[PDB]
Amino acid sequence: SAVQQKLAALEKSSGGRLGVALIDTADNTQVLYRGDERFPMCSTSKVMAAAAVLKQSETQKQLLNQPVEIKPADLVNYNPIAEKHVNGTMTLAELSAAALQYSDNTAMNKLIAQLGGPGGVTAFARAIGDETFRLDRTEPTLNTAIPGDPRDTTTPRAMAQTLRQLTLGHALGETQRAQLVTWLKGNTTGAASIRAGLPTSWTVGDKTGSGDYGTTNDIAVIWPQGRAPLVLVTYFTQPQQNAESRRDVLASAARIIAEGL
Ligand SMILES: *[B@@]1([O])O[C][C]([C][O])O1
Repeated sequence: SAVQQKLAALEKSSGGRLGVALIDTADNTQVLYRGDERFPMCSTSKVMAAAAVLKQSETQKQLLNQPVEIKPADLVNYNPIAEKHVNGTMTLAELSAAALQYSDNTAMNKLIAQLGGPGGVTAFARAIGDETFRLDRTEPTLNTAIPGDPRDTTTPRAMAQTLRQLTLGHALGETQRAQLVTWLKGNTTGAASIRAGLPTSWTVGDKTGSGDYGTTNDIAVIWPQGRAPLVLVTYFTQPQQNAESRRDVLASAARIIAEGL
């Protein structure tokens, strides 16, 4: 298709490896580019950890208000929100918001701990029918993004389907789903990624990811004004370990997808 030729050209121009999955919920049609190749998730994995905690809260009704102590030892490499609460507490709701909206790595590690380790995050993925997602490590080492390493990867197709289920489907309870959507819509890190390739009138909720090997990711739910929502996953990684982030590639892929409808 025209869109796949343009995505392939974008990829060729970029020097890296691009993975795209679009789901149009209007007719359940899919557009895939390297849709079944594995990519390092980096912080896009935080959506799964937050959703897993939300699932727990369907039975433990007060779970999200549980306070969790932030100690100096908990701080890792990127903790914009947790740093503000060292020697204090944050609720699991505040940690979920911080992980999603600021990509806080300490918050992610607390969510992983709440789930019993990376295996508990992966278990949630399996429980909602995602056989591809795997979380193997905690922050910050899950971002090493080593070529060929299957740890902490998923495929664009799998992540698109899972994000659809979590946000637009009913993998979560009604209140939990709405909370996740609210959190994603309030993301603060996504202005230069998928959002930048789309009409300004469209509502977007997204989660970015960045890691070594210039890994630059964004996963989004998109609500166009007067039109069925779309799920768009854009993963990008590069051959040099110290490569710079390329958020412009994700914006461009989004623009190409948006043009083609
Ligand atoms: B994710 O990818 O978003 C930011 C942090 C940086 O360690 O991880």
